[PDB]
Order: sequence, then C-alpha cells, then structure tokens
Amino acid sequence: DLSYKHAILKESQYTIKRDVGTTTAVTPSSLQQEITLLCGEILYAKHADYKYAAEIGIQYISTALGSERVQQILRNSGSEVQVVLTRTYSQMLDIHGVEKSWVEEIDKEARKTMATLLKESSGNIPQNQRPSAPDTPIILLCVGALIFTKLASTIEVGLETTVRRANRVLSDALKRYPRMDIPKIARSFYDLFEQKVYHRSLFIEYGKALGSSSTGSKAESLFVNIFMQAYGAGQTMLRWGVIARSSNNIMLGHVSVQAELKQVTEVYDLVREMGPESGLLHLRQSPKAGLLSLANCPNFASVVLGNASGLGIIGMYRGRVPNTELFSAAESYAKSLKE
Amino acid sequence: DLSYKHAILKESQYTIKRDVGTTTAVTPSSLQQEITLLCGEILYAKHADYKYAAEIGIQYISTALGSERVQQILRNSGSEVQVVLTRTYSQMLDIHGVEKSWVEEIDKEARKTMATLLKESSGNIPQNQRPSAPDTPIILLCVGALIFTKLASTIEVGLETTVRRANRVLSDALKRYPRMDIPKIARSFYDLFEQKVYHRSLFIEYGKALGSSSTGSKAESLFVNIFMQAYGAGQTMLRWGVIARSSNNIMLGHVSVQAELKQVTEVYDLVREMGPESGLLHLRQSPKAGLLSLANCPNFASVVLGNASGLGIIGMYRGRVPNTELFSAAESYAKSLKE
RNA sequence: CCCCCCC
RNA sequence: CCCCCCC
RNA sequence: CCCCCCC
Repeated sequence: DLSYKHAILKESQYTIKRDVGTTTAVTPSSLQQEITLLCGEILYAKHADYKYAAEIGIQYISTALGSERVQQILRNSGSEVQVVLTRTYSQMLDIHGVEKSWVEEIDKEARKTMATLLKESSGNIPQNQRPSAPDTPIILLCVGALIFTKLASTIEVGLETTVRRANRVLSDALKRYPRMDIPKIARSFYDLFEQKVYHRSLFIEYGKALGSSSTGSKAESLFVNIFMQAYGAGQTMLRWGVIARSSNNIMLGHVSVQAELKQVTEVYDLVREMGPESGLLHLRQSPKAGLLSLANCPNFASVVLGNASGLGIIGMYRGRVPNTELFSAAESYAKSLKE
Repeated sequence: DLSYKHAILKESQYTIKRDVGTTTAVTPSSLQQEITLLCGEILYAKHADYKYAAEIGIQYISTALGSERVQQILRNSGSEVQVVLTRTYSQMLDIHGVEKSWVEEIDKEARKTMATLLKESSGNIPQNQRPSAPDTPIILLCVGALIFTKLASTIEVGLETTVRRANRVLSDALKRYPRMDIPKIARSFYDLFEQKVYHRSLFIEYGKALGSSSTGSKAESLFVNIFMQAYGAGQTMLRWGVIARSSNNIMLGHVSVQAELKQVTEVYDLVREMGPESGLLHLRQSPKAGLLSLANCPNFASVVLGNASGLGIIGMYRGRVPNTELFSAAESYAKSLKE
C-alpha cells in the first residue's frame, strides 16, 4: 500500500498553484555590500523591535544566490510569489514588505551605539567588532539555522534550544557583539519560517549552494554544520529505529514487532526510494511527509522508544508510547545492555 | 480466471454514460476569498441545519482546483454532470443546488454569534478565531476526510468514529471554534458522498493536488494525513493477509490454506497489476472493486481473521469467519506467539 | 454480491 | 492526521 | 557547528 500511495502522489500530471496574488522581496547581488551593513547593525546594538531580522537574512541569501535564481527557486517550490526587487534611497534600503521606519530605527540605533562605544572607549575597535564585518549576515543566518533545526518542534522548545545552543555554537560572535539578542532574532526567524513557507526552500537552497562551495569562512562552515544538523528533522523515529536495530534489542523479536516488521521495512524502502530529498520533507513541510510515519506500527514504535529510553537517548522526547509493556521491557533490556 | 475477468473489465472499447440530464455546482477560484468566509461561518456558530456543509467544502475544493479542472475531473469519472458556475448577489453566494435561505441563515447565525461574543467579551478576538480564517475550509474538509475514511463502513460506525477521532485530531480547531458540531457536519459529508458519487473523485483529486504541493499549512498536512489513512479502505482483508504472512502463522501451512494459496496469490498479483489506483477502488465505489475480494478463499480468510484476533488487531471487525476451527486454532497460535 | 477494527 | 530529545 | 597530540 505505501508504495502505491507514493506512486499516486509522485505521478501527478497537474501542478498546484498557490500564493497567486502575493509578492515577496529580494535584494540583488549589487546591494550585497549594503545588506551586509544592515545584517550587522542588527547584531551589535540593542533594538526594541527585532521584527524583520529574518527578512534581512533572507535578503542576504537573495544577494548571494541572485535575484533571478531566487525567483526560480520560489517558482519551483510550488509557490507563485512574484519577486519584488530592492531599491536604495537617501544611503539605505527600501525592502518590499519591510517598513522603512524599521530600517531607519535599526540604522540609527546602531549608529548611536557605535558613537557611544567610540566616545567613551579608547577608540580601538577591531575589524571584527564593526557592523560592516562581512560575516555578520552569516552570523544572523546562524541563529536562523539554529531555529531552522527546530521547525518540527514547538515554538517554546525551539526558542529555548536556540538560545541554549547559541551561547556555545555562537560564542565567538557573542564575544564580538556583546549585545545581540538571540531570543528575539530566533523569534523573528521562526515567524518568517511559519508565515512564508517558500523561504524554507530558499534557505535550503542557500544551504546547498554554500555546502557545494569550494571555499568558505568559518561562519559559513558553521552555518553548513547546523544546516546539516537539521537534516533528519521530523523523522527521529526512523533514526531511533535503526538505532534499535543496531542495538540488537531482544524485544524486536517479539511476536507483534515481527508482525509489523514487514510494513516497517516498507517505510524504510520508501525512504530509500525518495532518496536524498527525503530528509528535507518535514523541514520543507512537504505535504508528502507523513508517508514516512511509523505511527501505523504501534508496537514497533513502543519498542523503539523503549530502547531509546534505556540507552538514555530519549531525553525528553514527547512522542507517545502505545504499548507500555513493550516500552518497559525494551527499556529494561536496553539499560541492562548499557550497564 | 481472475486475470481474465480483469482483462475483460479493463479492455472495454465503450464508455458508460450516466447522470446525463443532471447538473452540479462549482465555484470559480475568483470566489475563494468569499467561500472561505462561508466555510468558516459554519464552524464557530451553532446552526440548526448543517445540511449543505459538505457542498460548501466541495465548493472550496472547486475554487482550489479551478472550475475547468473540476469539470474535467467530473467528466473523466464516468459521470456526464454539467457543471454550473457560482454567482454572487447582494455580498453572498448563490450556489447551485444550495438554497439561498440556507446561506443567509448560516451567515446571519455567524454574525449574531460574533456580535454576542464581541459585545460581552473584552474584544480581543485573535486572528485564528474569526470566520475569515484561511484554514477554516480545510478544517471543514478535515471532518470530511475523517468521514471519508469510513465510506466502506456503515453510517453509524462512521459517525461515531468521526466524532471520536475528531476530538483528538481536530483538537486545535475545536479550541479555536468551541461550537463546531462534528456530528452534523460529518452527517452532511456522508450524505454528499453517498448521493453524489463523482464528488468522491473530486475529493480524491483534491487530495492528490494537495499532497503533490510543494508547501502547505498544518491544516493541509493534516488533511493529507487523514486522506492517506483512507487509502486501503474496503480491503482490510488483504492488509490482514500480508500481516498473517508476516506473522508466520503455522495454520497458514494447513492443507486447505495451502490449497487456496494459489488463487490468493492471484488476487495479490491483480492488486499489483492495477497498481497505485487499486487502493482507491472501494473509496470511489469503482464497480471493478470486488475483483480483490478474498471471499472465495474461506479457509484463508478464516486463518487471517484468527491471526488478527490473536494479535488483537481484529478489534471489533464484523467480517464472517467461515471455518471456525481454523479461526480458533489461528487465534490460539497468534496469542501464543504474542505472549 | 461486496464491505465491515484501530490510527 | 503528522511532528515532538540531544549535538 | 567543526577542529585541536607527536613526526
């Protein structure tokens, strides 16, 4: 059945159309040196409103890939959003859907903070501490990638995890910019990813275009590391299933587990059939996701969760254990094997 | 014989003609923003009559796919129903076959409820609690998809299951709209699916056009999840047969089971021959369904039902057990293997 | 005739 | 319906 | 995020 369902979904002669009357903003590569400034003036000043930081990160992505490539990416993502270009005025940027009041506020706040830290201090600002640093857009996109790995999770868990992991992953940027509010920027990125779902596809295309590069700075290598940490998002049950098989859990040989193993292997075969893009299904909110669910094998899922709980892997996972006796037996065996 | 029967049914040079003098209603995409309102004014008010909620969900489907694509879908489903377009009047909708009194009643009831909940309360209605929310048509179609998975079952079982599953599947919508009557909407959808059988084909085409989409909201992902839960409808005996084979039931090696295994494998080969569209045969009430029946293998069916009963899968399945001795032996072995 | 559980 | 830990 | 010794 599962192969037939995927065959129906894949073999479609008709293309969906959505967001027909909508538009979005991009910034041409000719403005990259400008957007960098903006992407850094968000980082070293303490701003009251961090509402469009995610849009500025996506603007930098658009400068990197190019306006035409970004339009093509949005078009092949199933969304008929018409790209609107970015202009300059007196210079500053007039990004579509980003209020000019916001851009002026961010610029003025950063200029005032820079003046205050230059007047009082000894005037020895290093090359990495200024807003026009060239890795500041990647530093913002690193907060974006941290909150990207938690798009399958909830908002509160995502924000808490983003802040906790960014105090260590982004320690160097925090030292360079003492006053960068990872919570508010992470909230902005979560809002962008939820509202504009095609920007998930744009962000993934940037991740690919960055990982495929021949050279990169440490910021881009960090961004790619986090982006790849997001790969199996929304499918931790499959990873824990292969973990359970590697652990040689005895309760995998139970009668009901052996009964469901056929369709479990069917799900894994479907994973292989989709191939490399299967991992990005839940990150993209591809409607085709959910063909990879193991919820139709309650006993296998309970055994997998029990094995994870025994090994300590389960952590604070919020999934359901359908069959509690199998869960407890598997947990006991996994603890025994671990000890 | 079974391959020959399918060859006769498939190799037909003549097309059937039905519903020749009949007509049905569609709504053009230009009215989607309007139909959404209607599809949500059914959800947050307590209506005396929920008679045409299913037709309003199908109207939203018609806006999504388009009027011309919907006409083509109805034509290729074997039904010569002439599509009638939807108009507006003073604005509200005049849907063909939907009485204007009903639309006026629903709109007035929703407006009165909104006025009552705005006058008494503190006036802090969130963006998701209002009728013009853009996921309300998908919320109605989710009740429709829940009752869709029970079209092979009976009406009472379908309604009971729809309400039971919708208290959990649709918990968030229920929180957003405290007064949405899943029983009456489910009854309306069951009535639509029984009366207009071509709307099963339309609803399946919407499911495909939604699953094939590159992006979607959580409502559309939920709808696709339920729609795929409906895939093997009307053929639980085949699923339980492959379950029995996976369980390695000893009574499958009995003399009579081994006698019938040849034509059983013939049925499964026919399943593979039809391919992806085989699962939707009973959902569509395709007359070609019934070639997949295992009723001509009473001993295999009894063994399969016994295995299911032993594993606890049988639940409250109402199929017949032809050979009770095989059923009991298979149930005993399945319980023994499970323990 | 067929279908019939749970998710 | 699905998802849900850590890195 | 990754890396981190010796030759």
